[PDB]
Order: sequence, then structure tokens, then C-alpha cells
Amino acid sequence: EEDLRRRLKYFFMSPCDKFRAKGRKPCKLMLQVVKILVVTVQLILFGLSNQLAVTFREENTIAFRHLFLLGYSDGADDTFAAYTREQLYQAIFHAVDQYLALPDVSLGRYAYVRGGGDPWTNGSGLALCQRYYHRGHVDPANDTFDIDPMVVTDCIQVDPPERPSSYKNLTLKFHKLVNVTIHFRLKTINLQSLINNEIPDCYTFSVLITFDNKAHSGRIPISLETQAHIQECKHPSVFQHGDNSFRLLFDVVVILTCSLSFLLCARSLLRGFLLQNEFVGFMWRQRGRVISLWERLEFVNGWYILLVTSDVLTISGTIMKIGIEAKNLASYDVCSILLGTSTLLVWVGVIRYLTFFHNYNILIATLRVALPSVMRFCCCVAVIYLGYCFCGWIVLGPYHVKFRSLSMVSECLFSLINGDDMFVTFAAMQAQQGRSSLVWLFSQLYLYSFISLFIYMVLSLFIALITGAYDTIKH
Amino acid sequence: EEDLRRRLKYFFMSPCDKFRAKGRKPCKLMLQVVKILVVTVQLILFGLSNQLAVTFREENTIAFRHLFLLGYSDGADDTFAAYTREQLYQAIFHAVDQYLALPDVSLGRYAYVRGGGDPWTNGSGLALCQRYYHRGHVDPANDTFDIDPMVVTDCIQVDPPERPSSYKNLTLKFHKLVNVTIHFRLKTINLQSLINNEIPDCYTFSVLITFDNKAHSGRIPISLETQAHIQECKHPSVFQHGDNSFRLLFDVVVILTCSLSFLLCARSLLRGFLLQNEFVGFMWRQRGRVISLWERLEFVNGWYILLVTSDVLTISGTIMKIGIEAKNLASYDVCSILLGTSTLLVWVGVIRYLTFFHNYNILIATLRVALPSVMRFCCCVAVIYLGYCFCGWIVLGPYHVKFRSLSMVSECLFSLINGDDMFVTFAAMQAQQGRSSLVWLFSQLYLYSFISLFIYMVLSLFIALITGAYDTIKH
Amino acid sequence: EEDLRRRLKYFFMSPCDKFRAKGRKPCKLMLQVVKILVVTVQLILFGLSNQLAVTFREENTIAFRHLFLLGYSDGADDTFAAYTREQLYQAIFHAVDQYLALPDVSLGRYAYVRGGGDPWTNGSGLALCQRYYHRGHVDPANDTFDIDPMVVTDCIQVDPPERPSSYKNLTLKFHKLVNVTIHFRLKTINLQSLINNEIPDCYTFSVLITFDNKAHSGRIPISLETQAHIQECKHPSVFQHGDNSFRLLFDVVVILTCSLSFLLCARSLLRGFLLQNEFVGFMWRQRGRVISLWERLEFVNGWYILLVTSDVLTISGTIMKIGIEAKNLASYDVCSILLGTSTLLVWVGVIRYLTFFHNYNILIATLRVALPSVMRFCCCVAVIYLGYCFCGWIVLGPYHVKFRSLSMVSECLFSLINGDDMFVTFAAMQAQQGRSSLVWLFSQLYLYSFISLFIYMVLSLFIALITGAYDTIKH
Amino acid sequence: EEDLRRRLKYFFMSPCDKFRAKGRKPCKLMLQVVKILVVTVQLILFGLSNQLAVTFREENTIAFRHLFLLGYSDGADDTFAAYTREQLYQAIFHAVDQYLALPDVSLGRYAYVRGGGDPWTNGSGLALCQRYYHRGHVDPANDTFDIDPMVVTDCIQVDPPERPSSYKNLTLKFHKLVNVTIHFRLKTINLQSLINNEIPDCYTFSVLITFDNKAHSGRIPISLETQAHIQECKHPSVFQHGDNSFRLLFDVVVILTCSLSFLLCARSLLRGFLLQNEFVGFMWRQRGRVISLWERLEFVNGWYILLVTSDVLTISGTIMKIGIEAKNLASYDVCSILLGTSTLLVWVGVIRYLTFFHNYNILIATLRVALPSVMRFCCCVAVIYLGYCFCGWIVLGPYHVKFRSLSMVSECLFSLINGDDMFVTFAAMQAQQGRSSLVWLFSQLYLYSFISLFIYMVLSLFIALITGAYDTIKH
Ligand SMILES: CCCCCCC[C@@H](O)OC[C@H](COP(=O)(O)O[C@@H]1[C@H](O)[C@H](OP(=O)(O)O)[C@@H](O)[C@H](OP(=O)(O)O)[C@H]1O)O[C@H](O)CCCCCCC
Ligand SMILES: CCCCCCC[C@@H](O)OC[C@H](COP(=O)(O)O[C@@H]1[C@H](O)[C@H](OP(=O)(O)O)[C@@H](O)[C@H](OP(=O)(O)O)[C@H]1O)O[C@H](O)CCCCCCC
Ligand SMILES: CCCCCCC[C@@H](O)OC[C@H](COP(=O)(O)O[C@@H]1[C@H](O)[C@H](OP(=O)(O)O)[C@@H](O)[C@H](OP(=O)(O)O)[C@H]1O)O[C@H](O)CCCCCCC
Repeated sequence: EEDLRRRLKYFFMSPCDKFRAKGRKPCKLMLQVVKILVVTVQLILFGLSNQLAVTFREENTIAFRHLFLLGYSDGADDTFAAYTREQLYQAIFHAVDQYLALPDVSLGRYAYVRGGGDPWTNGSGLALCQRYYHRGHVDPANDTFDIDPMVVTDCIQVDPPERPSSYKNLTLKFHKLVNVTIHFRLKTINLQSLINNEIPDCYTFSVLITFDNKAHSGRIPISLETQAHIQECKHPSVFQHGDNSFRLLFDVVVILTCSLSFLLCARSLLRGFLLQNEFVGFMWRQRGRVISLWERLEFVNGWYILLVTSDVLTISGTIMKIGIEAKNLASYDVCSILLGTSTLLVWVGVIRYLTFFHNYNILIATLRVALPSVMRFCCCVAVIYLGYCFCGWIVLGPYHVKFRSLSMVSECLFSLINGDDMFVTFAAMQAQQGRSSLVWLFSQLYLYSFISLFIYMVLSLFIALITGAYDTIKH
Repeated sequence: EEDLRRRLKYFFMSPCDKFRAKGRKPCKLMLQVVKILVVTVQLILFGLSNQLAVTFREENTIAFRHLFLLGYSDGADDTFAAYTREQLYQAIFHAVDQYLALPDVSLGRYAYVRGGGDPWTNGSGLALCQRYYHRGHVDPANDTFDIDPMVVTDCIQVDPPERPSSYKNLTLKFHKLVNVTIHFRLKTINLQSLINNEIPDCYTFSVLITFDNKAHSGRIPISLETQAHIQECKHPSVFQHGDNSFRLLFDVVVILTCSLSFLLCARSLLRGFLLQNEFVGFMWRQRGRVISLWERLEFVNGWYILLVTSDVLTISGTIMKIGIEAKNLASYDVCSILLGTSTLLVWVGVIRYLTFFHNYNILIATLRVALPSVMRFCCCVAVIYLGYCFCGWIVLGPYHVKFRSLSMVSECLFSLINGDDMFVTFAAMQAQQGRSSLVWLFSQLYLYSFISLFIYMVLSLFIALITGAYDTIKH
Repeated sequence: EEDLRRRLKYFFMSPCDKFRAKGRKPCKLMLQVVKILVVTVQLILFGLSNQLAVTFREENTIAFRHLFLLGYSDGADDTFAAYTREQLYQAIFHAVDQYLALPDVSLGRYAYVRGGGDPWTNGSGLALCQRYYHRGHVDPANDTFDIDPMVVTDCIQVDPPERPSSYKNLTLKFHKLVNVTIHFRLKTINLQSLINNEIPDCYTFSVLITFDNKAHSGRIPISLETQAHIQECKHPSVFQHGDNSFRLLFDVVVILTCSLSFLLCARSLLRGFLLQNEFVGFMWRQRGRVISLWERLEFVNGWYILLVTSDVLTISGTIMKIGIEAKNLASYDVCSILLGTSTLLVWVGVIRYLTFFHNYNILIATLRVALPSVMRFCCCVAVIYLGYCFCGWIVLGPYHVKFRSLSMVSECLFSLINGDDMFVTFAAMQAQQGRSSLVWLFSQLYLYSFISLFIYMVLSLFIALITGAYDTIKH
Repeated sequence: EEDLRRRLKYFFMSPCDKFRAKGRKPCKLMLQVVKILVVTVQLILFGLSNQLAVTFREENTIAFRHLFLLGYSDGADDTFAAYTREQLYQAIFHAVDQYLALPDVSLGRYAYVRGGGDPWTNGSGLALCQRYYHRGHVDPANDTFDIDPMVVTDCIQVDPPERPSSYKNLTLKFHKLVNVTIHFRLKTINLQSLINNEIPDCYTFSVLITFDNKAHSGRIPISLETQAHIQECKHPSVFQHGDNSFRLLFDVVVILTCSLSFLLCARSLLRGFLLQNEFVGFMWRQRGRVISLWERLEFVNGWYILLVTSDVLTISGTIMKIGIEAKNLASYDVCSILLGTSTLLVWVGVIRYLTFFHNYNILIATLRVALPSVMRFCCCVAVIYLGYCFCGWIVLGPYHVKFRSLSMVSECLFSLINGDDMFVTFAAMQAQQGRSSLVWLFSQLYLYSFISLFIYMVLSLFIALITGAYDTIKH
């Protein structure tokens, strides 16, 4: 280690001491602080323009359910059904009649589509379409029954009248019926153009009223769906982008700064890998076998690859965010996960700046020496944790509601060891103290042996390992 | 210990070192890993075929309550009652009339039983049957009252009409009335034969509408019950078991592998007990009294007896699971507990493989040296815990709802020390700050002295014992 | 300490070694174990006979509210009111009319009182009585208003008809009205005489329908109350006490055993105080000042005074429990607290028997050396805890519901540091983000600075003191 | 340090030893104990007079909603809306008609205002006023739309009749409509003058029924507001202040004692700063550089500046509390925060008296040596905590309700790591397992990685730092 002392210790420096190392004037770190401001402001003024459009989306549907569903009070979304045969007729007819009488009874001023799509013939806007099997004769007590999947879409066409038909003539064939759907579309004008100060968006909803009968169980649920397909509406007017282009040319700063930091930080990655070739031979091997691909690991800094990671996502995110002016994408999920996961991972990079101080390094490196020991034991618990998830899903599965699928059992058990919704699950078992009294006595032994296992002997390790690691770092 | 060194140290080995011990090629452990795949897949494809039949069971009843109970909205299962005398007449008659008019008003296409059982004469399908005392004259203010239990079942017979009677003529004798029941049966065809791709099941429900009056309290609850008695329905058709026997001959692999592992693991149990006779005398006793029936305990390995235990349950479980093709059992509880408790106890056997590594052994043996000290102290707490359960059941028993039986008090207190449903129980006491103000002041002193006892001086031991044991294992 | 070695070490012995001390055959401890069986069985068969009578009490009232209150659905107990002036007339008249027509419309077979009490003239059973001021002329915009408390009870008398009056002629004088009450009584026969196998109880309810108007706020609540005054009903019949006196002469065993143990244990108290006079002078004082009234404290054993305490309560409790055959007391609170607090304090005496073993003594004496240090710090927290209770009661008092009285704030805060009903109280503040936006910003700073104080710096002491005490006891 | 030994050690004394220092008779500390009684009694008898007026305020509104809102049942405050066009007409007309018929149908005896304010012409009491745009022609499918904010207030005037008009003639112009408001006022007399024993307050409510349509979404919410403007009512009567001035001249004791303590405690502040000039030079500097502005910090006692702080707030608070007799302020927030924050901060001053004992000093100074290390690490967590708040607000923002604004996300996450409302947020995500199945899989990974981070590796530090600090203070 004679002549490589100066260059291999420059790589192990800190910008508190780089200032007095060779006089570097470290703006190569200060640009990373600009991301903390610019990406978050890119994020916050993306969220507020998106939130205000969601409340317009999720409140016209609440308007539509009080106009298109017969007897719908509030709250009962998923428990709204039709049980008789004439409850199903009055539900269908009331949904059509309000559509034919929309500008007289409803406020809000919608207007019809006069569409040209696939489940509509030309002129037609509303179409109620049955679905039933091709040929099928099911009959209990004479069990000569034929089932062949071949569904026929019998649509009934109706267009809205222009100025102030035979759909009432309708049979349904219930013993073969699959589902009855209703399709229509409605344009409108958003009228929140005042706090935007300029020309607003212009919507087109797409309603699907669904009379679904899959289970053939004598109970038909009733649903409603919308998709706000947004595009701009026709105008020859001007003066809109006096301030609007001051948002349209802000993401170009995000395009600049994250890319210019993607250039800068990777050059250090280019520097660190380049300086590996010299330490390998290094005296025409003297020690030789001491380099072992884990002593190679402390060359590439883990903070930089995290800063490279966000900048891949961030400039991929904001280039997708450009698709709000004229691009026909409604991909409000892919553009949203990329921006949030960047900001979730940009802000954790601040902890690096806290480790430059001699006090805060103790608490963070306490996590670093203990993150192995927790992640070892977290595998020891997850094996037992998957044991109770498969056992509780079969025994307590048929009789209850919370324990029906694995994605609920892994939630109803995991929310239970922290101490939440515990008495409610004990109270739901005691509708079975008469009905099948073995399953009750298993459920008392299942639940008590689980909640008194993870708090009293598993949670205590996670307190003991960190205490056991905090003694090592300071002595 | 001269000549027994090699054989008594082979028994204390590990399959990480058995490979270099004598060249054994340890497939005698790899067969145990096959259970992890086969039993779980035996479990998961048992659950999904069982779940889909439960949702058909628990949704035809929800259909039946909206057809057979007068004025039943959703949610109010247990608080649905009839209070006047004419609420009870209109509830009975509406339950019969919908039965006589089922194919005209209900969708789902049920059909009648035309039964031959015990609470039905021949031809009859529906039977409403009173229950009242033989002779009894209760009268307040003239208390010459006779009570002798001798109940008479007065049934009224009615059969459904074939093509498009005197039950309206009915008296009830309320001062002697016990309960009025209604029995009928309905066959149907499940029509979820598409994702099964073959001939579906064919059900027969059994409805019991119960007008129960036990307490004679001027309030009659109303109930409904079903039991889906399933059997196959008549067909001369074929092509069903092109893929269905590929489930019917999968459990035979579970029959093979768990049994072949029941043969293998017990041979080591046969080996361990056989090698006990030599260590007893062992030098025509030299030490003699040192063997003390607890130094005998570390011979039989505790992991093997757990692997024997599941294989008893597993091949007993899956042989009961064969009763789904043609066996008339509906025993969906006994066959379910055995399979789940096996899988709960098969998956914990994976922890043995984690103890072969030098890191994971530390965390597990920390539990093993601390499982005595916790189970000592768990007896010290349960004595005090049963103290508050008997004290709170008498004082707070009459005035409240959660504290009515011991099986609720042992739930309402145990869910309370973890911190769940705590404010709701404090809020329920304050309907008694005027009504009997001593019981209120006891309830503030009962609850505060209990929740501030188990968190602050009992939960702290369970954190202290594990920390106190983690120092011993690593130093 | 020459000649007092043998007698002063006999007093420091254990019954594990008293057997080999002088051959005592320790039945003077085994009688204390008899209490564990006898008092608990005295308790459990007191609770089950009491529980079954409460469900008859609290279900006839639920019957009465569905017969006597106009438009009462379930659940809405405390939010049932009458707002107009004709809602109050229809509520009163419907309550009288159902009383006049009770045997025709209600099941359950009640019967009238034909009473002779104070708010009833002779023959009369029902009495609706106004309450209003003597003389008062309140008038806004002409504020010459007189208020003098002198209330007049104007009752209207009505008796039930015998075989198949002017109360409809009624004015109420609302501007002076205080409350309108309705009183009647109803006898009945309990008919759960079958599982008792003998002659049942015979009740007399006392209904009070209350139209309370205290606040004069334009909103009158409506209430209902009962008191089941129980006594036996008339009979010349016999054969009741073939098994019933086998309960009536079981408490005499509780009278025996607790008293015979009250005699035995106090003789040791008589022995311990008697042996104090000798240690005082003890060598015509040698050390003298070393006895300091805290070294006197370890003479009288703390376990015995607890066993004396329960036996005072237990034989006082069960002698009050004798008042269920013929004594006219309804004191079901005083007799219940004494029995439960005994059993709560009898069962903690079992821990003494656990301290005879060398293992369990460590965990219990860990509590004993740490019970000072916790109770010191519990005073340090309660000072700060009363600080937030007075601060939160004034600021957040007017705007919310949970924070209205101190008895709720001491519950809503104490249930909050354990982690229960936390988000619901944060959600209730955000109806004030527009209404008085200073109180909102205080409420975010009030709640966050409190819940993040007691979990993160106060709960951690209670874990640290016990860990800090567990190291002292074992080293 | 020769001659300044006596004076610089008098400043480091305790009143347990000041009694034997120079014979001081320490009433200069006992006056501070008088505040504990006087301020709290000033607080409690302020709260009870304020609480009783709030329940009169918040129960006349509950009366008003059952009289002025068409079809308002209880509970549904924020979900009460009008969806058709004729639901809006029947809601307006029913609100006017009940106002015109108030003394005939309502109890409580209100009376009209006959007002003279700004949204009322002379004589008029009720005024329903539209709001709509000046000129605007919005039309979908012909998008020549004009929007200019210029709102016109078209009021309709109506006065109540004196002894036993054209507002029914009304159009609304819905396509331009903004909001319809209704204003009126009602005086009354509180009649809770009995427990006050003297002349009560005399109120004037101000009702605002709001038909708000901002979003133009086809859904109009309906609201109600009151402001109880209180002043005294006209009387020539006397005898009121026989006991009432015994409250009016109690706050003057609070004016005395807190001010006389503000004089006393600040003289010690005047003493401590005065004695700093001597320690600076102190030997014409010998050490010189050892004084470093943090060794200056232990001169001014931190307990006194807290006692100065409350006395600033307390005498500012109670001088604002004088504004309840005749001052027209309704500022019941500013006068309330000052009194509560004083009492919150007066009561923490009691801990100083606990530190005079040798036992309680250990627990408090354990907090003092650990309050740095917690507040260091609390910055390390809040950086990561703001990361998840920005990430969860965009991804889970559109699809759910709890995650809509940052002020809820900082509550829904912070209430979640303590273990409250955890399963309810997992259950709300599973309405999206079909709808946009990427956002579901992110939500399982978002929530699990957060709740299993702060309990298992962040909560454990807060237990480890206090344990790590409790070892330092006692060894
Ligand atoms: C000049 C010829 C003789 C050299 C003899 C002395 C060698 C000595 O002067 O050092 C090498 C020097 C420093 O530049 P390096 O990048 O090689 O080394 C580190 C830098 O201090 C920072 O990077 P930079 O500011 O350059 O972007 C950064 O703080 C670190 O990484 P990090 O903290 O993780 O970000 C490292 O990367 O390189 C060249 O001579 C630069 C030449 C000047 C720039 C020319 C163009 C304007
Ligand atoms: C006999 C004359 C010479 C005495 C010389 C030896 C003295 C030595 O033999 O000891 C004193 C002896 C023991 O009786 P004591 O009661 O004085 O001393 C303890 C007893 O062992 C237990 O009480 P006991 O069984 O009596 O109810 C009890 O275990 C302890 O208290 P505790 O564990 O807290 O419950 C102590 O109280 O007293 C008398 O001589 C008893 C005489 C025999 C009974 C006569 C009537 C049947
Ligand atoms: C007298 C001339 C020769 C002096 C030589 C001895 C000097 C020695 O006697 O000491 C100085 C003495 C004590 O008074 P000081 O205030 O200077 O010093 C402390 C006092 O013991 C308390 O304050 P006090 O009771 O006065 O309000 C208080 O306990 C402390 O502060 P704290 O505990 O934080 O509250 C300190 O402030 O001052 C003057 O001589 C007082 C003169 C008598 C009062 C005259 C008017 C009635």
C-alpha cells in the first residue's frame, strides 16, 4: 500500500472535509438538493390538479345512482339487489324512463351522445341487451339438462327524442338469463373554470348499469360504473396560456436537473468501477485471496445507485406526465406510481446528509448493523405466519366473512397482532356456539394461541435485537 | 466412554456433515420436503372447491329471507321480532303464501320436494306446527297456576298445487304457546358447471322458519335455517372424468408420501429407543445415578415426533376427504380441522432446516431457553386474570352487554389489554352515571386498575425476560 | 441474639419445611384452599340464577318500547324525540290507547295493577300528570318576565275497563311546561319454571314514560324505565324445596369455612403482635435505635391481612345474599360488589403458594422490588396527565362530543395512549377546518404532542424500570 | 474562585436547605402554590358556565333541522342532498312555510326579529336570494360558451304575519345557478335561570340554510348554520348580584396573585443576569476562553421562565374573560386557548417540587439526558415519514376516501403505526382487486412495508435509547 495512499483515500472522503481537501467548491452535491425542491413541487402541483378532477368524477356517479337505480338510499352500494321477478322489471324500466326524461327532472344539464360506437347502432344512444344461453333445459326432478356455452346478445335500441318505443314489450327468459346490461354516454361541461381562470375541460361519461346473475342463486346484484373519457372541447377563443405554459415549461426543469444529475452521479460510478482494476493485482498478488467479492462490495457507494434509480423513474415519470394536454391516454396509474416512488426514494436520500454529523451516525449505523439480524428472524416468523394463514382459511372459512380468501386472512391476522379489530373477530365467532360447537372450540384455541404468541414471544425479539445491537455500536 | 464413541456420535450429526460423514446421499431428508409441496397443494385445491360451494349456500338463504320474512331489510338478523298479536299472524301467512306462489314471483327456478320424511305426511311439502302445553292455566292476580311439561305437535298439512286450504282457519292459543315452526324442502340445480367444465352438483335445501317463544317475555324472535344436503342428480351422460380423476388420484400421492415418511421417520424412533439399553448399564454402572430420566430425554428427537404427529393426522385427513364423491357424509368440520392442523404443523417443521445454519440457531435457541421462563410467569398472570373475570362478571353483568357470560368477559378483557375496543367499553358505562351511581364508580376503578396493570407491569416482564435471555445465549 | 434463636426462626418458616420442622401436619394451610372451591362455587351458582332474571327484565322493556312509543325503531334509544306540537299529542295518546287495549293486541299476557299507591287514586292504574310553573309570563321582545319555582302536579286519572274517559280533552300549556310523566304497573308470571323444576317468581313491573323538557330548547326527549319489584305469588302447593334447600344450606358452609378461617388466621396475627414486645428491649437495649418502625414492619405478614380482609367481606357478602327468599330488598348492587371483590382478592392469594418454589419467587419479587419505582414515576406522569385533561376540556369542549365532561376526557385520552379510537378523534376535528380555523390548528398540535409523548418517552420508562430491576434481583 | 464562593453557592441552593441556610422563611415559593388552586378554580368555574350554554346552542339547531329541512332524519348531516329539480323546489318551499307557521306547530316559543340589517329590507325577516352569473351560455355539443364572473343577488322579501306573498311564483335558472341561501333570525329566552338562581341570558339565533351548488355536478348539498349572538334583555328588576359579584370579583384575585408572582419571579431573573457580569472577567481573565455561551446557559433557571410565561398568558387570559358581562365580543376561542395553555403549563411546574427529593430526581433527569437523543432521532424518522405521506397521497389518492388530503394522510398513517384503524384501511383497498389491479398490488406493498417498519425497527429505538440512558444515570 505504498503509492496508492493518496488516491484511494480521496475516494473515502466527506464534503465537510473535501472543502479542505483540495479546494473543490462542492456544487457537485448541491445540485442533488435542488431535486428536493423541484421534484416535490412537480409532485404537489400535479396532485392538486388531479384531486379536483377526481371529486368531479366521483360525485357525478353519486348523482347518477340517485337517478337511475330504483330505491337506492345512501351507503348500501354492494348490498343492493333485486329478489323477485317484478323487482327486476321495475328496476329496468325506471332506468330507461329517467334517461328519456333527463332534461326535465335532473339538474346539472347533461346532453346525449348520439353515438357511433360498437354496442350502438347509428342514432341510438341507449341499449339494453340481454345475455342468455343458446339452448338449455334445466329442470329439477327431471334431470335431463343441457348446458353449452353460446351466448347471444339481444339488444334493444332506443334513441333520445329530439323535441317535446317497443322496449316495454320485453320478456327476459329468467331460467336461462346471464346478465342484463345498459349502456349510454353523456357529455357535459365542467364549470370550475374560475380558480383555473381559463377554459375548462369537457367530459364524456360512460355509464354501465349491470344486472349481473352469475351464481344463479335467486339474487341479482345491481351495479353502476363510469369512465370519464376527457378531451378538449371546441373553441376559437384565445388567452388561455398566459399562465398555463408556466406549468407546461416547468417539467422541463425537472427534465434538466434530474438528467444533469443522472450525468453527474454516474460518472462517479464510472470512477469507482475504473478504480477496481488496480486493487486486484495491486502488488502482483501479495495477499491475493483476501479480495473475496464481498470486500469488493464497499467500492460502489449504495447512496449513488439509489440516486440513479430515482432519476430513471423521475424523467420516465414526468415524460409520461406530459400526456395531459392532448394525448388520449387515461393512464393515471402508471404515471402516478413512478412519480410517488421517486419522491418516496428521493426523500430518503436526505439521511445521507445526516450521517455527516458525528451524532446522527450512531443511530443510523445502529439500524445498519441490525438490519441483518432482523431480516434473518423475519424469515423465521413468516414460516409460522404462513402456517396459521393456511390453517385458518379452511377451518374458519365457511362460517365467517373476514376469513374467506387468503388476501383477507393475511390482513385479518396481521392487523390482529398489532391490536386492531380483535374483539370484533371474537364476537363474530359466537354466532356459532350452538351451530357446530366443535368449530367454536377450535376458534377459541386458534385465536388465543396466535395473538398470545406474536406479542409475547415474537415482538419481544424485535425489541431485544435492537437493544442487543445498540450496546455493540457504542462499546 | 471408550468403544461407544463412534456410534453415539453418529446419532448426534447433521445432514450438512452426514454427506461427509460416511457418504449417505441424504434422500432420507429430501422426502420430507416433498410434503411441503404435496400437502399444501392438497390443501389449496381442497379449499377452492369448498369455498365456491359455500357462497352458493350462504346466498340462497339471503335470497330466502327476502322472500319468506315479512318486512326484513338487510343487516337486522338477530333483532328481527314480532311484538303484537297480529304481527305474528301476518308473518305466518306471508310465509305460506310466497311458498304457494314461488314459480310466479321468484327467479332462480326452485322446485318442490313432494317429500316422504317424518314431519310431513305423504304428498305434503309444507307443514306449520304449533307447540303448546298439555294443560296449563296461568293467571296473574288469581295465582292458581298449573305447569306440566307435555307438549303436543299440532301440524297443519299443505302440499303445493300442480297446475295453474284451511290453513287460514287457524288459532294459536298464545298464553300456552311455545314455538311455531315451518318446514319445507327445495331442490335446485347449481349452474356453475362452466369453470368446472363438467356436470354440476344438485342441491336440496331444508328451510326451518322458527317463531321461537321460550322466555314468554312478550317478544318473539324470527329465524331461518338451511342445510344443503348434496347428492348427485340423475344422468346417463358421460365424459366427466377426463380431468376429474386427475384430482381423484392425487390424494393417493398424499396417501403414498406421508405413509412412506411415516415408515421412514419412525425407524429412527425405533433406532433411538433401541440405543437406550446400552447407555443404562454402560460400564456395569460406573456413575449409575447420573441417568435421571431427564438426561434420558435428549435421545428421542422432538422434531421427529412432530413429523409422526402430522402424518397420523394427514393420512387420516385425506382418507376422510375421499368422502366427497359418493359418501353421504356432510362432515365438513372433522375433515377440515385435521387437514389444517397438519399444515399448521407441517410448516413449522421447516424451522429445523433453519437451525442447521450457524446464524439462525441463535434466535431459535433464544426462544428455547426462554420458553420455560415465560410459561412459568404465564401461570402467575392467569391466576390474577381469572380474578378479574369472575369479579367483572357479577358486578358489571346485569347492566351491560359485553360482560354477560364468561366466554365474552374472557374476550372483552383480553382484547382490552392489547388496546382494542377500549373507549367503547368506557362509553357504555356512562349510561349509568345517574342509574345506580355506585356501580359506575366501581366500573371506573375496575377498568383503570386493570388496563394500567397488564400493560405497565406485566407486559414489561415479557420484554424483560427475552432481553434477559438474549444476553445469556450470546455470552 | 442468644436464646431467641429457635422461636424467632420458627416464625420465619415455610410449610414445605414445617413438615420437617416439628411435625405439624399442616392442615392450618389446607383449609385456606377450601375457600378456593367453596367461594367460587358460591359465586358461580349465584351468577347464573341472577343472569337469567336479568334477561327477563331487559327484554320486557324492549317489548314495552315497541308497544308504548309511537314510531320507535330499534337502536335509537337516546335520539328519540318529539319536535312539533302535534308529535307530542300523538305520542301521548298512542301511549294511553295501547294501555287500554293491552290484552287484545299484545302477546305475553300481562294484567293490570288496580293499585293503591301515592300517584294513583283508588281504582286508578294509569295517570298522566303535567308539571308546569305556578305563574310565569315569558315573552321575547317584551321582556317583562316572571319566574318563580312552584310546580303543580295536574294528574288525569284513568282505570282499565273490566269487560268488553275525558283524557282526550286535554291542553298542555307548552310555554310553561316542565315534563309530562305516565305511571302504571303490570304484574306477570315468569314461565321459566322448567329448568328450575319448581314454582317460579312472580313479577310486577313499574313503567315510567317520561316526556322531559328541561332545557326548553324546542326538543323533548322521550324515555322509558322499569323496576322489577319481585315477590312470591300465592299458592297452597308443596314439593318445592326437595332440591332448593340444597342451595339454601350451602352458604352456611361458606358461613362456616370463612369464619373458621377468620378464627385461625387472626390467631397468627395475635401471635405476631405478641412477639413484638420481646424484640423491643431484647438485651435492655443494646442497639436500641435500630428498631425504627420500618424494621417493625416485617413482623405482621401481608398475606394474612389480605386473607382477613376477604373473610370480612365474604361472610358480610353471603349474609346479604340470604336476602333472596323473603326479604324485600332489591339491593342487587351491594351484595354483588362484596362477593366479587372477595373473589378478586381470594384468587390473588394463590400467588403465595407459588412463592414457595425457588423458580417462581424470582418473578414475583421482581415485581416487589419494582412496585416502588413504578409508583414513584406514576405520580410524575399523572401530574402531566391532569394538565392535558384540563387544557383539552376547555379548548375542544364546545366543538365536539367526546371532550365534553372530565369523566370522558380522562377516558378519551387514556384510551388514546394505548392506541384505540385514535383516527376517529382526528376525523372529528376536521369538520372545523373552515369553522374557526384556529381551534383546528390547536387540535393538531394538542393531539400530536400528547400521543407522541406518552408512547415514546413515558411508556419506555415502564419497560426500562422493570428491565433495570430484573438485573438487580438475579445479580 | 476565592471570594465568590459564598454568593455563587447561595444561587445554587434548594428551599429544603434555604431554611437552614440563612433563615429565609420561604414564602417566596409558597405563593407559587397558590396559583395551583386559584387558576384551576378560575378554570373550572369558567368551564361549567360555558358548557351549559353550548348544549343550549347545539340543541336548538338539532331542533331547527327537524323543522326546516324536508325529510331530514338523524345522523345524515353531510350526506343530505337534493338530486332532482323538484326535490329542490319542495325543499325551498317547506323551509318557508314552516317559518310562516312557527308559533302554531313548534314548541319552544321563538319569536321573529323584525330586523334592520343588510340582507333584509325594513320589515322583512326572511329573504331567499338566488345567485347566478351575469351572462353565460353553456351548451355541450355546441361549445360556444361564455363564462364571466359577475354574480347578481336576487332576493325575495317576506315578513312574518302579525295576526291570524308572491314567493311561490319563482323560477331558478338552474344552468346558471350558483347557490340559494335563506336568512332569518329568532330571539328567545333561556329558561335555565333556576340553578343560576337569577335573571337568565336572552339569545338571538341567526339561521343560514344553504343550497350550495359549486361543483355543478348534479348534486346540491343542503346545510344549516347558527350563531348565538348573546346580549342581556330588558328589565327594571334587581337582586341579581347578591352572589354573582362573588364571581365577578374572584378573577381580581387571579389578577393579584399571578401579577404579584410576575413581580417576584422576575426579580430573580433580574438577579441572575446581574450576577453574570462578575463571572466573565472574574480574575482579569485567567481561563477566559472557557466561558463559551453554553456554560453561560446554566445561570438563568428554566423553571422561572416557564413561570413567567404562564403569568403573561394568565393575566392576559382572565382580562379577556371579563368580556362576558357587557362586552359584545363572542371571542370564545382566544380567551379559551390562553387559559388552558396556562393551566397545561402551570401544572407541569409541580415537577420542580418533585425534583427536590432524592428519589424522584433520578426519573426526571433520565428524561433530561435522553430528550436530546430522542429529538435527534425524531428528525431521522420524520424525513422518512414525509416520504410515505407524499407517495401515498398520489397513488392511493383518487381511489379512496381516507387518503384524499395531506392533513388526512398524516393522520391516517400516524394513527396506523400505533395500531388503530388498520383492518378498515386494508378492507377498503379490496374494492379494487378487479378495478385497476396494479394499484391494489401497490397498496399491499405500500401498507405492509410501512406498518412493519415503524413498529419493528423504529419503535424499538425509542425503547432502546431510554434503556441506554437509564444505565448512564445510575452508574
Ligand atoms: C488536474 C491534473 C492533475 C490532477 C492531480 C490531482 C488530482 C486530484 O485533484 O483529484 C482528481 C480530480 C478531482 O476530481 P475527481 O472527480 O476525479 O475526484 C473527486 C472530486 O473531488 C469530485 O468530483 P468532481 O468535482 O470532479 O465532479 C467528487 O467530490 C468526488 O466524488 P463524489 O464525492 O462521490 O461526488 C470525486 O469524484 O480530478 C481531476 O484532476 C479534475 C481536474 C479539474 C477539472 C478539469 C475540468 C474543469
Ligand atoms: C407444647 C408445650 C411445649 C412447646 C414447646 C415447643 C413449641 C413449638 O412446638 O412451637 C409452638 C407450638 C406450635 O404452634 P404455634 O401456633 O405456636 O406455632 C406455629 C405452628 O406451627 C402453626 O400454628 P398451629 O398449627 O398451632 O395452628 C403455624 O404453622 C404457624 O403459623 P402460620 O404458618 O403462619 O400459620 C405458627 O403459629 O405451639 C404450641 O406448643 C402448640 C401445642 C400443641 C397444640 C395443643 C392443642 C392441640
Ligand atoms: C442585608 C444586608 C447584608 C446582606 C448580607 C447577607 C446576604 C444574604 O442574606 O443573601 C442576600 C439577601 C437574600 O435575598 P436574595 O433575594 O438576594 O437571595 C435569595 C433569597 O434567599 C430569596 O429571595 P428573597 O427571599 O429575598 O425574595 C430566594 O430564595 C433566592 O432566589 P429563588 O430561590 O430563586 O427564589 C435568592 O434570590 O438579599 C438581601 O440581603 C436581603 C435583605 C433582607 C430584605 C430586606 C427587605 C425586607
